[PDB]
Amino acid sequence: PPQLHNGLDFSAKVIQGSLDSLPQEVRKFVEGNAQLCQPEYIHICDGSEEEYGRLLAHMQEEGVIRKLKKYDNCWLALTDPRDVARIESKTVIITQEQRDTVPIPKSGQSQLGRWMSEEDFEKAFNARFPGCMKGRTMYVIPFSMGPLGSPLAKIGIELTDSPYVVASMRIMTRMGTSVLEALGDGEFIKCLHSVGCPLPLKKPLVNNWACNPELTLIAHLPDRREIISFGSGYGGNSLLGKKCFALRIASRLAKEEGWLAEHMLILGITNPEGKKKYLAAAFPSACGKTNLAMMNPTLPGWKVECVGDDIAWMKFDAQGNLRAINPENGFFGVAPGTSVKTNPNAIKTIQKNTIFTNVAETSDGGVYWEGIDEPLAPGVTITSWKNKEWRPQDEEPCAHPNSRFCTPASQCPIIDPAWESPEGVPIEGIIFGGRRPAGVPLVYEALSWQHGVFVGAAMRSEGGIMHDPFAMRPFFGYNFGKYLAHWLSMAHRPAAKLPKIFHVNWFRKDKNGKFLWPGFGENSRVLEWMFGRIEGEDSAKLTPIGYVPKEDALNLKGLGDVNVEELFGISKEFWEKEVEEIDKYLEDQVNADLPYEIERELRALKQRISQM
Ligand SMILES: Nc1nc2c(ncn2[C@@H]2O[C@H](COP(=O)(O)OP(=O)(O)OP(=O)(O)O)[C@@H](O)[C@H]2O)c(=O)[nH]1
Ligand SMILES: O=C(O)C(=O)CS(=O)(=O)O
Ligand SMILES: [Mn+2]
Ligand SMILES: [Mn+2]
Ligand SMILES: [Mn+2]
Ligand code: NA
Repeated sequence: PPQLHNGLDFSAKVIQGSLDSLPQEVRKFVEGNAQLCQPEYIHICDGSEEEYGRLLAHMQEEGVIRKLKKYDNCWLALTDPRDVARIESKTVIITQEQRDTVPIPKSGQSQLGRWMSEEDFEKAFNARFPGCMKGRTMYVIPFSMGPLGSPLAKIGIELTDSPYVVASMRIMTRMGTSVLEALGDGEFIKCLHSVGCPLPLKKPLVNNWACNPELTLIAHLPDRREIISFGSGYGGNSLLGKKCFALRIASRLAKEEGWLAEHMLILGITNPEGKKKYLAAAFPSACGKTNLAMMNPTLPGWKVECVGDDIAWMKFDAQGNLRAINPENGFFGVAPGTSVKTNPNAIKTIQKNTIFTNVAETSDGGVYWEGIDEPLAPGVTITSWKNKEWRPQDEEPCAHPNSRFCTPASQCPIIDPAWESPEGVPIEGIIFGGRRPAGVPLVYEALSWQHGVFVGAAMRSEGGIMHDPFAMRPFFGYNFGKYLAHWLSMAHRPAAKLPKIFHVNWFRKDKNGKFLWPGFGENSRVLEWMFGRIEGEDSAKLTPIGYVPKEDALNLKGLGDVNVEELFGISKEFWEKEVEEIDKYLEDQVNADLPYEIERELRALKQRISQM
C-alpha cells in the first residue's frame, strides 16, 4: 500500500488505456502533471484507426473541426486570429548560463535565440500551469521522431489538452502503443502542452479555438529533457515533436553526440541515366522548401522523390557517408500559393486524410486560398478563415497567409522508397538558399567546406533583409557560435565524404520587381547542374563568390527569354556591401563566439572581391 489515501493515483479518471501499462517514468510524468494541471479525464493514446475516428467525431461534435465534404476524410479547423503561427517572441530556452543558449549581443538584443533564466521560468510556469486543464481531457501522446523502433529514432511523450494537437501529431509523428513498447524503460523527451483555458472560461472563445495569447510561452529545458508550452494550439507551438523537439532539443543533443538536426528538406533526384543522388536543402520558412522537396521536374527523364520537406537528422556512417533521415511522419505545409503550377504533387497528397487550418471553404465543401490557381464555377461562394462570407473584392485574404495543410507523408505520390529507412540516405549535396531580390545570382558552388559553412551563415529571408543563418535563426538549440564550430569540425572527421555545398536564389528580381527566373518545376535545371558538379563535370566558372555555371552549362531550352546577364550577374559594388553587412551582423550578433575560420572566410571573400 504505497499511499495513505488515494495518492497521486489517477486511475479513476482514465478513459482510454491503463496507467498500469505505462513504463514507470512515463506514469510518473502523467500523474505529476495530472496533479498540477487537474484534467477531468486522462486519455492514453493508442494510435489506432478506431481512436482516430472517434476523436474526429468528438471534435466535430465539439465544433472544433468541420468536415470538408468535397474530399475523402479531410477536415478544417479555424483558429483565433491571435493564434495563427509559431510565435518567436514567446519562445525561450532555459539554461544556467545565457551564453550557452545565445551569444551576448553588443547591441543588447539577440536575433539568434531568446534565453530565460531558471528563476524567471519557474515564476512564469507557476503563473500558468496550476489547474490549467480544469474540465478538460489530458491526452497522453506517445510518439517516435524517426522510423519506429530504430535506435536513431527518439521518443517523446506529449501531454496536451487539445484534441486538434492529438490528431495532427498522429499525422506528423508515429504515435501510439507501439511507441510505448519501443520505449520500454528508456529515456524520453518530456513534452507538456496546454491551451491555457481552464473551464469555466475566463475570457471569450473565438471560433471554438481555445488559446491564451497573453500568457503564451513556448519553453525548452534541454538539461531537463523538457519542452513546456502554454497558450497556443498552433503548429510549431503545439506539435511539440516538430520544431521544439526535432530542432531545438535535438540540435543541442546533436552537438553533444556528434550529429546534426537541421531545418532541411531531403530529396532523391534521378537523372535520365537512372543515376540517383540525395540532396538536403535549408531554406528559411516561407522560402520554398516544400515546393522543392515535392518538385515535378520540367526536364524530361528527370525524377524527384521526397524523403522529407522540413526537418533532417544527419550523421556520418562508418563508410564516411553523411546519412540523413526525416524524423517526421507527414507534411505540415503552407497552403496559400500551393497550386497545380507550384506544387502539383502536394495537390495530389492533400485530398485525403488531411487536416487544413485557416484556409477558406467553398460552398461545395472544398478548400480555397490565395494562389490556388483554380477558378470556381459561377455561383460557388467562399467562407474565409475568419468564418465570414468572402468576395475577391475584399481588403483581406480568404485564407491566412500562414494557413496549413497537415497530411500523411506516405500518401505523397512521389514519396521516396527510402523515406523510412533506418540507415538513412546518403547526402551528396547540401543546398543553402533564401530570398535575395538583388545581387545574388541563381546558383553558386562553395569553394570549400569552410566556405560552405560561411555561405550558410550568410543566408537571408524576408526580401533579402533578415539574416537567417542555415534557416535556423528561430531554431538554434544553443549558442550559434558553437553551432558554426560544430559544422566546421565536420571537415576533420577522418574519411568523411563531405557533400558539395551550393547556394541558390530563386528570388532575384529586375529593376521593375519582376522575377528573373521562372522557378518551381524549372529549378530542375539548377538541380541538373548540381548533379553534374557532383559527378565532377567541367561546367563551373570561378568567381569571387564561388563557382557558377559556365555560359551554356545550364539547360535553358524552353526558356529562351531569360535575362541571363542580370540573373547570373555579379557586381563588385553589391558584394562590397554584402561583406560589410555580414561583418556588422557577425560582430554585433556573434562576436566572441565566432570561430576564427568564419572570420577568415569573410576576409577571404572580401579579398577576392577587392580583385574585381
Ligand atoms: N519566385 C519563386 N517563389 C517560390 C519558389 N518556390 C517557392 N516559392 C515561394 O515560397 C513560398 C512557399 O514556400 P513555403 O512552403 O512557405 O516555405 P517552406 O520552406 O516550406 O516553409 P515552412 O513550411 O514554414 O518551413 C511561396 O511564396 C512561393 O511562391 C520559386 O521557385 N520561385
Ligand atoms: O515556420 C516553420 O518553419 C514551419 O515549418 C511551421 S511550424 O511548424 O513552426 O508551425
Ligand atoms: Mn461538449
Ligand atoms: Mn514547408
Ligand atoms: Mn519549417
Ligand atoms: Na474553430
